[PDB]
Amino acid sequence: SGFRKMAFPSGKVEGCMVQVTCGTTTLNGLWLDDVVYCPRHVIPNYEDLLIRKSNHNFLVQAGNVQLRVIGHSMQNCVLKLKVDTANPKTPKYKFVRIQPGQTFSVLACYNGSPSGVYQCAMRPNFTIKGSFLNGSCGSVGFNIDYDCVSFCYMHHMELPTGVHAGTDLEGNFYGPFVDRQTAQAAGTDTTITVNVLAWLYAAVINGDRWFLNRFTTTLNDFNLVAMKYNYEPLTQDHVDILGPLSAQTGIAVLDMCASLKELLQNGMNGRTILGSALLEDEFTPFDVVRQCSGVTF
Amino acid sequence: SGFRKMAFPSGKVEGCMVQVTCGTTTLNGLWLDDVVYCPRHVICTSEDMLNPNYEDLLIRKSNHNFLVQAGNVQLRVIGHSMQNCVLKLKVDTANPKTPKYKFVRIQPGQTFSVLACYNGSPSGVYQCAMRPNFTIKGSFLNGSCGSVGFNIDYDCVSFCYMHHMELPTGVHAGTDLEGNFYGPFVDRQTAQAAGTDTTITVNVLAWLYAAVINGDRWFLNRFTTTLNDFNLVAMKYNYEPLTQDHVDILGPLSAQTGIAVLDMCASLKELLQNGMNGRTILGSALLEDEFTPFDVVRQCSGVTF
Ligand SMILES: COC(=O)CN(C)S(=O)(=O)N1Cc2ccc(Cl)cc2[C@H](C(=O)Nc2cncc3ccccc23)C1
Ligand SMILES: COC(=O)CN(C)S(=O)(=O)N1Cc2ccc(Cl)cc2[C@H](C(=O)Nc2cncc3ccccc23)C1
Ligand SMILES: [Cl-]
Repeated sequence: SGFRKMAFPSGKVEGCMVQVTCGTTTLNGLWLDDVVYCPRHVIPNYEDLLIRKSNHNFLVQAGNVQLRVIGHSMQNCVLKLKVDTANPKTPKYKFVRIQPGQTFSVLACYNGSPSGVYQCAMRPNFTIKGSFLNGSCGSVGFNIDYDCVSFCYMHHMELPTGVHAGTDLEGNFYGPFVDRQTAQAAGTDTTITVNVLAWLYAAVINGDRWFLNRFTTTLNDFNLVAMKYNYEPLTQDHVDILGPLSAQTGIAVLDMCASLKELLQNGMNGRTILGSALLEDEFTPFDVVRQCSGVTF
Repeated sequence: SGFRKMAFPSGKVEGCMVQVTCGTTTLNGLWLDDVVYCPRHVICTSEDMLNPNYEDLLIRKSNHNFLVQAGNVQLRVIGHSMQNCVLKLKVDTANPKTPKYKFVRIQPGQTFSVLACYNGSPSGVYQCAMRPNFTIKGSFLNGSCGSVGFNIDYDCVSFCYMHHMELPTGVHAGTDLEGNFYGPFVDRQTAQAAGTDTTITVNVLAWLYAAVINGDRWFLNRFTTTLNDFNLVAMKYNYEPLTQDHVDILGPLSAQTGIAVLDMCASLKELLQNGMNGRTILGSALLEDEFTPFDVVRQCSGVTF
């Protein structure tokens, strides 16, 4: 029993964090094999600024050891610093681009040293509600599948509303954001419907069934209601993905949709679901199955 | 900006997790130097749990009855002893990944990270607190026994909890690393239940100060209170009594935000009376009590917004 916001074990990622300095800016880098990946803003016409830099300008620090930069190149908004030493702690890894609604673990770092780990989700507006202070740039987001680390996010900046923006590991931003000081803001956000449904199924698994009712709904009627509450539209793929949870608990996905419809129109009425007075949307259907089965890494 | 429930990086603890097997039972162990620490109930059957005589069960065991597995490598047990509710298995190999560590016993209201394991393999990490009733609201399934609770302030791991059992309400009970249980609990399948739980008042106050640091002051009022009048109100809402030590501990946060501890107590009194009225504080519709004053100073900026 118990349901918590759970992050992946961070150890395979801890062994990759380094500190990157160039002139006045100090931020974090990801050391994989003989290349260090970091945000290009550590150095705007980025190619004009980069052509003026020599390898010895970038000071790379791995623990107490200084690494020697032997080359440099830019890929989109990420800088790739070729170093003389291969990381002996390099894990089996991949660079993956995620979709909004998907979740991941964030290892927050300052000065190349990891300070904390938390779980979060890519919001439909392509921002993340993270916990970052100045010096956190270069912190990475990841998932683990058996022994392989899937790197999906690198932190670049904070928006005026306190939310965060960044790129995949190939330097492409999530969202209509750019890496410079300008007037930019997050768009209106929506609730991840498929995730709230998964979390209602997790509550049923943990013995919380007060919100269940005898009613069902059509997918079209549910989406007409959901659009009125700033909820993301629910697709047939979402319904198929919740299949296992629907068969395990005995509650059909459209049957659970009718419960969510009533929660949106009437509220919780002094009650909580899994210790929460709000409907939670940062657990995917796979996070629910993984936590209520015990998958190890 | 932002405020998340944040756990310590788990890597130093991952390198210590092993699998321990005794007959039909399999749970997790903590391998530090040449000793593996695990719950003593690994020697019990399900029947034994009603009234187990651990000393009688242990005297019948030899070193080769205990199978220890570190990854794909089998460790050889060369000795064994019991310290309270923990079993200490002397092994023939020191853990090369042993970090700088301490065994610390914590007080209720203290927070820590939990590395949940199954079969000596870590599956997840989450942050939690020792409740006033000495239980923890964790996320554990069968096979999680031996999972540990820890804090990593600076570069030293402070082990404070080892998981032993799930109580009937779904909450969890365990011991410090010296085998002494937190709470009036026993490693026995007895009629035992968690006492009535209360809210950690000093933690909710710290979290209200974190919200003020991040720019939210809607909940403040023009009133103050005496400590005695605050506690008379707090007791009525199942809140732990606030002591002079708690007031002293909130000093730094008070001086940083400019809000006196008894003035912040007045806002809490009002929040308990009125509720949130459709509003949230740091993305939460409930008053959060699993962030200590120390966690707030650690996670939040040194400059108020
Ligand atoms: C609060 O002000 C800002 O976030 C923006 N700034 C005015 S700044 O701090 O000077 N600024 C400019 C800027 C412009 C573009 C890019 Cl790609 C990055 C950056 C930086 C940035 O975003 N760094 C931060 C990241 N995460 C978290 C933060 C928390 C606090 C303060 C900087 C944080 C710095
Ligand atoms: C509803 O809870 C249960 O089913 C727990 N039990 C009644 S049990 O599984 O029969 N049980 C009794 C027992 C009594 C004392 C001690 Cl020290 C240990 C143990 C064991 C125990 O507690 N192991 C578990 C630990 N954490 C989490 C769990 C989750 C699920 C299932 C076992 C979990 C086994
Ligand atoms: Cl303590």
